[PDB]
Amino acid sequence: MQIAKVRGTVVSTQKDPSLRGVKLLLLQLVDEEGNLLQKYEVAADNSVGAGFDEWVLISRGSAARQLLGNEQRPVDAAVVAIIDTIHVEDRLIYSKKDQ
Amino acid sequence: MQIAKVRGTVVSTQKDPSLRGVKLLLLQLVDEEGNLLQKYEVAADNSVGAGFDEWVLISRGSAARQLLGNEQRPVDAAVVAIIDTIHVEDRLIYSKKD
Amino acid sequence: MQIAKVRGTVVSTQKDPSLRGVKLLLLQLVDEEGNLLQKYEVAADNSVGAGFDEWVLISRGSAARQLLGNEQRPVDAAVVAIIDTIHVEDRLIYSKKD
Amino acid sequence: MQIAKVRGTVVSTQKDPSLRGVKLLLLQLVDEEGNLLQKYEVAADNSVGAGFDEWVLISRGSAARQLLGNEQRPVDAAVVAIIDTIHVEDRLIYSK
Amino acid sequence: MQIAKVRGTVVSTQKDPSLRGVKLLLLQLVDEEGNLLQKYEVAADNSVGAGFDEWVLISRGSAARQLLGNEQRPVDAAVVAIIDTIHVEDRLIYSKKDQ
Repeated sequence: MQIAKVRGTVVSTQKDPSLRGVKLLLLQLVDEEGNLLQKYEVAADNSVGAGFDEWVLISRGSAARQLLGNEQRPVDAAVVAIIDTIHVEDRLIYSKKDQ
Repeated sequence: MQIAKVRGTVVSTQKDPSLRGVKLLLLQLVDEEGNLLQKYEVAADNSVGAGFDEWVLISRGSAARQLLGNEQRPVDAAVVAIIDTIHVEDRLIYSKKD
Repeated sequence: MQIAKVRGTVVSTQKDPSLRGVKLLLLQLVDEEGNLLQKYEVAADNSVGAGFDEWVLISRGSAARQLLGNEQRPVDAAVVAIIDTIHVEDRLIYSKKD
Repeated sequence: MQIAKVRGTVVSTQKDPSLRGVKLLLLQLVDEEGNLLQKYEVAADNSVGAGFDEWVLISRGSAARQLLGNEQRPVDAAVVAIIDTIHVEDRLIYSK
Repeated sequence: MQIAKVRGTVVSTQKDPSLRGVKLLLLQLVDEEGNLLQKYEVAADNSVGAGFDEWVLISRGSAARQLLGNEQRPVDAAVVAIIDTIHVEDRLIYSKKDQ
């Protein structure tokens, strides 16, 4: 899974019927050291419910279809978790309460 | 999924019979601001009706086969949606209207 | 799917029994603007039978296994189409005729 | 599969229910000499139980769901092994 | 599929049971001309048994699970062929025979 930051939402009304109801989020990718990149993607978030500027984990490929309801939906990226902390050794790469 | 723009159309006559009557569009990926990137998919667009230079969403890999009728087709990219708006922190960065 | 150019054949005598009879082509990938890349893929072509220097559409991943006979073969790339023409808005970048 | 080093822990309290109790590790890929690269995966690690600095093998995509228990989990990276050695034959590029 | 060269063997004693008895090779990816890249990966080979310096074809993703007995194993890369030659127009750029 990749780490990304929730930046916003993508609204579509003309779309495949299997995507009806599916919330789509615009995410900004994070690199290994915790820097934001100028790379973005759109992921479904029908199961986790992440809010603005939270860090989340994205699962890509058929993994995204294991979330309930997604099995026969055409999603190749899904929000699977909201990150609270990323420990490195015993020092915090990331912490939600701070940022 | 990736935001893209319809930039072209590929015509083939000699092809797998599963692709008879499936329009083949060249979809070039865009950055967050709609600038074209050096990445593309030739992607199936059967059920949404993407036209010239609108923003669309593409799904890739086995997700492409989840669209109606694509189940047994050798497609690895599909247009799944036409974008109406994109907001970032509730500020509008894209609206199809304009 | 990606656009690519057939740039030769790969011959194997020692391979998994599943790949027996599967013709494998060395394909050079093509970018969005029609330029060849220094970047080569090996793809099954048991179905469309594409010739030397022809441009083709490649499907990757399990998509490649949807073609006749490929269902239980370890193929992750397959020729799905021979390209006659490619356009951009309304500009020829590739024509099999020309 | 890719060789990687365990570089961190990722902790989540809000997540898809199929991820409850799944250990999430930050894994940074390495080249053939063990130099860390600028690519990573957050990977599930319930099977193997790798510890910090250890070299591990990661399988990606639907392979990650083949570990017992991961079958219907939305995971696209998993630790499948801890590397002891890598023979470049009589020449040894790793030994743990 | 990718062209690679067998550069070594990966040995592991602590691993998922689904991987016991599975031979793992370290493979160096190659581009066109035959030039090794400084880009390596680890693939299963319990069905071809390629040796050192052999050029092989690698299948990735779920294709790798189509080999006999890889079906419920976490393998995303497998050796599927030993490449005899690579014929180009009327040239021919590789051949076991010579190397």
